[PDB]
Amino acid sequence: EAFTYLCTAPGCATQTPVPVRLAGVRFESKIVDGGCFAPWDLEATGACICEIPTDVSCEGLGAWVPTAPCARIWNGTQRACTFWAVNAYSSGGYAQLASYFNPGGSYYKQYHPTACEVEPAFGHSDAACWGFPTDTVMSVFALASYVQHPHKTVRVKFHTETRTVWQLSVAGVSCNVTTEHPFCNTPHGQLEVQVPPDPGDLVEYIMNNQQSRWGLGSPNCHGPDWASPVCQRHSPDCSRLVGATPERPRLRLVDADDPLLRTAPGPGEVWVTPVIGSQARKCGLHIRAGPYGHATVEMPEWIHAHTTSDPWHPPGPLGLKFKTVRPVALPRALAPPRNVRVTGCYQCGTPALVEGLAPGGGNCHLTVNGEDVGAFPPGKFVTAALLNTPPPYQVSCGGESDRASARVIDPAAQSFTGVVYGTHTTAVSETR
Amino acid sequence: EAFTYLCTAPGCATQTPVPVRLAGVRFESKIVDGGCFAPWDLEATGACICEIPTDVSCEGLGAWVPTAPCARIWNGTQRACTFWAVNAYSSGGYAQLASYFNPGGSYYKQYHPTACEVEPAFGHSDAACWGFPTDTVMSVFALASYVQHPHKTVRVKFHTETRTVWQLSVAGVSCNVTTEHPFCNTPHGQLEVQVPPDPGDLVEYIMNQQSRWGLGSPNCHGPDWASPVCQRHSPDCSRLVGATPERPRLRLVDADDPLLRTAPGPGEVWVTPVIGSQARKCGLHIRAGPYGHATVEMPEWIHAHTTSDPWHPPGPLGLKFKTVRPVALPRALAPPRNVRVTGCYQCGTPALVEGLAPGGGNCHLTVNGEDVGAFPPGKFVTAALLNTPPPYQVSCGGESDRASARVIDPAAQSFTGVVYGTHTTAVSET
Amino acid sequence: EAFTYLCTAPGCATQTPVPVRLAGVRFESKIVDGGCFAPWDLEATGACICEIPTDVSCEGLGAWVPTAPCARIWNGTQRACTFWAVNAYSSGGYAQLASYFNPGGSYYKQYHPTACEVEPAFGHSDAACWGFPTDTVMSVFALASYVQHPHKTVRVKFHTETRTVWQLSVAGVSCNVTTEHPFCNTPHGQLEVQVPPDPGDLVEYIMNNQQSRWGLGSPNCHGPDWASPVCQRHSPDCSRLVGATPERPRLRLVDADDPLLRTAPGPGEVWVTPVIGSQARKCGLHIRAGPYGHATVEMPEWIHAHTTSDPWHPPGPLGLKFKTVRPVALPRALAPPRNVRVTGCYQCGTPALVEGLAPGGGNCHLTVNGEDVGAFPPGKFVTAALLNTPPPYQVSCGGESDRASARVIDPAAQSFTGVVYGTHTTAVSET
Ligand SMILES: *[C@@H]1O[C@H](CO)[C@@H](O)[C@H](O)[C@H]1NC(C)=O
Ligand SMILES: *[C@@H]1O[C@H](CO)[C@@H](O)[C@H](O)[C@H]1NC(C)=O
Ligand SMILES: *[C@@H]1O[C@H](CO)[C@@H](O)[C@H](O)[C@H]1NC(C)=O
Ligand SMILES: *[C@@H]1O[C@H](CO)[C@@H](O)[C@H](O)[C@H]1NC(C)=O
Ligand SMILES: [Ca+2]
Ligand code: NA
Ligand code: NA
Repeated sequence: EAFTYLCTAPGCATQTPVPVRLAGVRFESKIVDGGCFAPWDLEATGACICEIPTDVSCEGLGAWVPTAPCARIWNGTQRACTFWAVNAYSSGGYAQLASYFNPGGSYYKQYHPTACEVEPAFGHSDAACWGFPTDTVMSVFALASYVQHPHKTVRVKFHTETRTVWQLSVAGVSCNVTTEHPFCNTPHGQLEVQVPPDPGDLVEYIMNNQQSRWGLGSPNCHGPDWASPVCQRHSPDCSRLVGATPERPRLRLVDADDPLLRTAPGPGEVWVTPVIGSQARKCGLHIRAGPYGHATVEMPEWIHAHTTSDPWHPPGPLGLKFKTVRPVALPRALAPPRNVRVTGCYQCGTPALVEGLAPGGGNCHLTVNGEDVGAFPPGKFVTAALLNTPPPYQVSCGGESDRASARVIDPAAQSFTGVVYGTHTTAVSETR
Repeated sequence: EAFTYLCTAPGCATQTPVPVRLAGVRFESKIVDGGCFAPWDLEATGACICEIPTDVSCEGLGAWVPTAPCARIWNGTQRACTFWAVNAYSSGGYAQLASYFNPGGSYYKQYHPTACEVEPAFGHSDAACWGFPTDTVMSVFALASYVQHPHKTVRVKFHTETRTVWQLSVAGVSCNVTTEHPFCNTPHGQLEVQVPPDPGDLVEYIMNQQSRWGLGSPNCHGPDWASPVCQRHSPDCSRLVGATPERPRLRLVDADDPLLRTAPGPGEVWVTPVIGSQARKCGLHIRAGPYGHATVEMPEWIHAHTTSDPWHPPGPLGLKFKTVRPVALPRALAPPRNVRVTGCYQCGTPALVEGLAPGGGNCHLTVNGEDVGAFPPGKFVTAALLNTPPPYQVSCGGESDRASARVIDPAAQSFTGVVYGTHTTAVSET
Repeated sequence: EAFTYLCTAPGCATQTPVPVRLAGVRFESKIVDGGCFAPWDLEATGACICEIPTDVSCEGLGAWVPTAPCARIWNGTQRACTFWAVNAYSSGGYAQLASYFNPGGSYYKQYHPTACEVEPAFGHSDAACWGFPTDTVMSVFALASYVQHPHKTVRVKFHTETRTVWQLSVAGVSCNVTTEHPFCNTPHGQLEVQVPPDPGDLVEYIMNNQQSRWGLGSPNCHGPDWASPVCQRHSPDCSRLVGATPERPRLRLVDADDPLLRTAPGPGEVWVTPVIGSQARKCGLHIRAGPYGHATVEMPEWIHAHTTSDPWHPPGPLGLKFKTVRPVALPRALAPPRNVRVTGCYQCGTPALVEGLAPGGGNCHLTVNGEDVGAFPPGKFVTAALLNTPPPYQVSCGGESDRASARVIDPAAQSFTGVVYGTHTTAVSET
């Protein structure tokens, strides 16, 4: 019986009674792939127009609205757009008189269709539009949505049931120690390694060549990591949005001298202010937007400060308990298992069902694509295992492998299982 | 000293030096009862009406609006309803002219009160209503709320401080090993069981009665995002608490409006009149954006996102056989005196347990059979997470006594430290 | 070898083979300082006015609106205010006729600027305003926001990687056992303590003098602790708000006989009702507000029922394993480490980078302001450590200490790192 402490740093080693060297530190986990995450990025554009446009769209407003921002914002999430008539046509035109701008602008929309809201804004300052001989004309357009910038999108994998792996060389023999498997064979005995507890759940931020950054925790959306993209926009299949979503932005036409400008817009609020033109029949637009969560996320900067290059592990040391004890040699079945069926999902957080027939002549130390799922006595077995690998599944008892039958879906498919995505439609018929 | 690995599957057994059989696998935990959970289920109804109704309510609109959906939706959470006047009376009537439909409809509501919003919709297509000889009349009603379907409601218990229980039989003698209690007695020695770590928190989804299991908090940011736990929370299965969606945004959208090229957002309800096959009648097409961008199918979600049993690591267990025998310590068997229990049970906040431990040794205290620790004779005080409701039977290992209790249930705890409902205030004249 | 169970209560002790006494129970953790937390406290005020005021502000409405509530609510978070004209001037006045109250009140605002919304309310009952000789005049003002009451604000520290510390006295010799360090040296040989698992994450609620209250968990915002201020208003620097925020309150003028009053207002909704006056040209106002989360949080009461005076620990007992085995004597470097640099943050949840040069003579059992960060062989070292102490950092191998160079920020600074706070402004120029 002997005892020694082994430090956890590279190069750490003990020589007596048996040479033990710390080869490295890694980890095991049950992966939960969340798909794509990004910040809620409110973006706004518009124009102050000394005219009553007949086509309220990016192409129809091309003479005033910035081209690239309009197209990008138009394609965003929870789009909101308003067209305000500040001073309409006094005579002539085509559905451009003040009478066509009723609340909601249904009269204008009849002749000039648009996906945007149309509202009267008579009474608001028209000072920004000048240089007209008789009839002063003015309108304001505002457009805002939650835009998905590719550089701000991150792939996130949650690591559950985390086990720190202390890679040891015990008298030249490889031994990977964890809280689950803390024993190593020594030349004529056994080494039991006392290890610190596991670090709990980890967050793997995958940047895109491909690089992984690490968070320690769930994460905690109520602490210093509140601005994590995990706390924001969630797309399980990196295409469709699910769960918590901000409301459509609230667009407001605010005059330059309005006392409201002494305060800041709230989250999702967009305040637009016409700017007096230096040129005749032209005007600028000042836009004030309240970002979601009260701040704009800077992706490379957030990742650099809120993550580490490697997963965290406790400082140690490890307690090396050397014993003269030798484990009892048990006979094991080396033949492959038969009629193995795998059902459920992988990298999803819900254990998959693994069932089959273990062969005779000992316990089958079952592996599913090399993943340890436990040992089973001969005959029928059933287990619930958290799988990290996709199908097809190669099943073995430690010897030759066989192909299992599988009905296993991916994490993105699991995220959409048990739900009917999109618009729910219903019809109310006329009475008989 | 001897060592052997014991697998964790049914039928697993070792024979030397003393036989150890894996009898079963269960778990211990500190229960946190969350009450009732359900998805945020947006439901909408309405009618296209070739008339200007004077009573905007389920009964008042009975001739057009479907009866059962109206009554159910009207009683829902965060109800929203709008009555649009598309084409009003040209003459006569009673507060039915276009002039009564000012924005917000205050003039109409003065003579025809309603809990619904009233708005003008002049300029919208009235083509759906035909067959009028001199005065075409049209109105549209839309009603939406977050409805509670009983089949979608689940009872949820969170399991904290989870301890996997490896039920062993050591030469016929029952031994329940956990990370807290890993020692067993063997005929002539002691068995120390090396066990894997505990699985962390569990989620128990209670159907109807059947229990289904989730592993985790749950994680509302991953594949289990649509869990009812991530949605509507009712601690007492009656009153709603916490995060709630806004009232639905109802919009009258004409069949040819370019807005129909896009999908409604979460909580948005777009209604479109459908031309009648009969004179002075019309239909209504409803497009609703569900909360979270998808409609939850309860039996289907539960089947794919839960297991029949709680998860446990694959093992094996490390059986360390020792010739060591534990030192016999004196135990007090008399019941504890003047025991007081204060706080809550199945709530997540440890309850205060205080009393007097009797003489003759340490009192291995149990509260309704739950182990709360051992105490030396005299005054004791402990903070224990209780899983059982009052009354509390207290024992030191022998006879039991009735403790005095001021313990509330999880639903009562959820409403403790808060004043529920509408906050009313009066501003008096100077 | 010998074995005995040791209970975890005060007064617990074992006599044989070596006397062991339970001296106390404490804990170690990696602190995550969240800053300030408070409930979302919706507060509303207003007035029923038998006049058409020309200044819609707290001072301008001083003759009708309660002074202290107006000033407090005006300075609140996500402020909303509406001025409704129920019955305007029939003649005369200054931008007070019905024609100035178009939807949105732009005509009125042109002459009478206000940060509040202005809306017509003609058609609503004006019965509350009576005793006018010829021209009946009536308006209604409502104001609401999320107010920060100092007594409702709590400082919160999240405790991660929690380790219960069982303080023992092994024959008068102090030994602090944890799941990380369960061994005690004895003259016989060694005492190995079998301990229960750690309790998981803790929540430390700091009141005010200064008192700490304890929660067990993350917390769970979906269970009985749903009303925790942690689940509500978050201010990392106890000044600026971040994350999830309710919408601006939805103010509505609701007549006394409106069927809407048979239902309760939703969260963030404020319904105002004029009350018929006993005095001529005067009226009262009844306010119905739907609190955030469907209930108003009572801070001392919530804390008393949802927290404990001390952090929770399992009941035990501890398994005392007495061995004749003596640990192997390893050489330790006692000289201070050289060129130590510390980069990152402390009490933030992100491990800081610690790098330097370990001296000769054995392994350097490195401490950063007394915090154990591991042992390193002589030479260059690099480690990722969760730090609980602020800079400056005193570094030691177990002997004399040296001053490390540091670029370490506080938890409030970390919360604002990687973000640009406030209003995002953009200008669209003329072509
Ligand atoms: C907007 O979306 C449409 C349809 O997917 C696509 O054709 C167009 O190129 C997109 N524009 C931009 C700027 O992304
Ligand atoms: C330890 O882990 C390494 C890396 O995964 C592997 O190559 C080695 O075979 C493992 N050793 C044992 C004994 O399993
Ligand atoms: C082990 O657990 C079972 C089931 O609860 C019980 O019947 C048995 O008595 C327990 N054994 C011991 C030694 O406590
Ligand atoms: C145990 O902890 C106490 C309190 O922090 C301390 O005074 C004592 O020195 C510690 N004992 C050892 C052996 O570190
Ligand atoms: Ca008047
Ligand atoms: Na004009
Ligand atoms: Na008509």
